[PDB]
Amino acid sequence: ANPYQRGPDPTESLLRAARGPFAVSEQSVSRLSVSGFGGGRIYYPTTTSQGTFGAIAISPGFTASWSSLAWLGPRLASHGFVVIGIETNTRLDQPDSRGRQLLAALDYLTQRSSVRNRVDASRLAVAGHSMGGGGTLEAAKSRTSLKAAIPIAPWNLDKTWPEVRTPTLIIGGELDSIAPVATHSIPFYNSLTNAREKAYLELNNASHFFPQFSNDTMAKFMISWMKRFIDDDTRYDQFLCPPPRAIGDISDYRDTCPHT
Repeated sequence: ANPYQRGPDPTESLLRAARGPFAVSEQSVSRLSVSGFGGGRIYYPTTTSQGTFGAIAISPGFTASWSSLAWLGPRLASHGFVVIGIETNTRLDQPDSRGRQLLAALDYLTQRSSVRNRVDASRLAVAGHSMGGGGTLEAAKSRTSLKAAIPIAPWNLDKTWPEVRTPTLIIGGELDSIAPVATHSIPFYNSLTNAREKAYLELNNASHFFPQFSNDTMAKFMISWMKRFIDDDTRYDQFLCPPPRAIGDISDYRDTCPHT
């Protein structure tokens, strides 16, 4: 009934496994071959029989390469998404620049890439770590048609985001000293007054570098948010609403349930 629904009815175990239910193919994008971002890598479900998929562009942080987040490529793509993980024009690009580069990557993916026919160009998303998470907010501010945004330990000197309409999940690290949640993540979250839905997931005792290593709780919520909002897949609301208890590896969760 939902034309964008993909994959089996979900469970906690399905979300916590190293791969979701789709085999993944990959394609390198050389820096020599694109303008407006530094190239990167595309990850996509090999099969086309279940339809096209939504897509997400993902940015690393200041000083970092895509390899700092590369485990996300196959893991997210294997749940039924096309992922373009970017290298930035230089390692020292600022958040606003990273936002423009995320949009340039989505435009390349849908307009020119050799996997464009696999992507539903109407169902796009952004995510990123640190300044890449700041850039995730910038991209959502510039492109209100984006269906999901996931800033991860985001860093940005711009603290307010009233233009953002996209459903936004901010994932923070409780003990982050580089982008402290009290001055980055939480102010961003409170400022998302026009986001259609939003959530804040705070990982107990986590440092700034929690995303550089496979993290099942992080992946569970990122995948659920992507499913719910990129695919309109209401089956994944079970993991989001009511909100999870702040226990174990979750030190805080803030929500806008119900997701109408």
